[PDB]
Amino acid sequence: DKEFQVLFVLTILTLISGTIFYSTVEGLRPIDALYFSVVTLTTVGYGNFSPQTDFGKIFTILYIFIGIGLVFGFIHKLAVNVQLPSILSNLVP
Amino acid sequence: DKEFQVLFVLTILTLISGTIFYSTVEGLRPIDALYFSVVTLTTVGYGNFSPQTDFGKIFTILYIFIGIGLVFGFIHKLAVNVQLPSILSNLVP
Amino acid sequence: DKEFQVLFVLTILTLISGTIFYSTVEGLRPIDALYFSVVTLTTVGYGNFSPQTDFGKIFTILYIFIGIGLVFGFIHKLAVNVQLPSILSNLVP
Amino acid sequence: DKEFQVLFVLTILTLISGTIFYSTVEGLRPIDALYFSVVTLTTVGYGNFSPQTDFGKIFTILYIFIGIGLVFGFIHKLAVNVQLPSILSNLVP
Ligand SMILES: [K+]
Ligand SMILES: [K+]
Ligand SMILES: [K+]
Ligand SMILES: [K+]
Ligand SMILES: [K+]
Repeated sequence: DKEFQVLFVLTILTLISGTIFYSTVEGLRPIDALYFSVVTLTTVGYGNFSPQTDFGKIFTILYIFIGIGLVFGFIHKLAVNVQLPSILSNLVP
Repeated sequence: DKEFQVLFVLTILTLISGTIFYSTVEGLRPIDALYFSVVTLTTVGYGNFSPQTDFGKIFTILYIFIGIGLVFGFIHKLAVNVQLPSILSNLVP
Repeated sequence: DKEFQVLFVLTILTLISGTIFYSTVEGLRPIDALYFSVVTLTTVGYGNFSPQTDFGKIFTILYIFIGIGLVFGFIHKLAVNVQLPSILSNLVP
Repeated sequence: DKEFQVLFVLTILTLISGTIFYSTVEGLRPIDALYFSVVTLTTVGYGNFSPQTDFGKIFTILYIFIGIGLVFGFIHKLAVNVQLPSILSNLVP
């Protein structure tokens, strides 16, 4: 419980940072910077944008190595400690 | 057995939702909306399309966090509890 | 040992199938069809091509669910049962 | 500790190799070759570039199978043995 809360806050902050950077350095709209941050950390990849500035490319490299771990951690616990029980409870005859 | 069935149905529903949304909000053909939903949740990424509407971008963000977990769960059990035995049985001298 | 060999052959066959399909249905060169098959199953994603035919889009969907599992299995054992020992042996004072 | 150091050096070398290849064979700038190497091994995918030469496509295929394992290994230990403790220490009442 408190674990998922911590991972949630950590993820929120990680995304906020991405939103602020890509909207300031790469000139994206707040919503687009968020989207790029999300698809990047989850490794989906954005097909409509790639960092154009060397500053953006360097940041993304570091942003990736530092973000993917905690992002998938959240996704992990989000599924295991939240998504799993809900479906099991719905099954119970 | 019953586990893979549950994960299969859950995945089917998850994809159906994606197909309906992207074909209604993003104006994709049913088959293309399905494809985008699949390549997104499996993190492959679609190189020929990205949500153009802010509504589409927001949904995708949430769709990703909620879908990736169960999708890879299915892929996991699909491989372990289905793909693995089949190949082992084929090996048996 | 024999495990990595099995996973290797399985992966080879999986890629061969992809190479033959994408070069026949999507009209790609043999090398490009292979590349697309590789970047898709490893979830990297191809930024220069997406299936144009409905036949190609349907196949890719199934190809993804069936391929990712064994591909990452190979990558897993390739790293653990092959890449890991080699680096450890190189460390030994 | 010494484990993360080994995985770090291994990753650095893996990326250096990618940077040198893509800047020599694919004619990318050093920073862009590095970026492509990073987004590829982490499976994010690059939406602004794909190998144009058959030499580049073949190398990438092998580069992927050999790199993803150690890259995610680093990301794994980077998160578990470095990122995890730091956040836990920050929590302690
Ligand atoms: K990707
Ligand atoms: K892509
Ligand atoms: K991926
Ligand atoms: K991608
Ligand atoms: K493109």
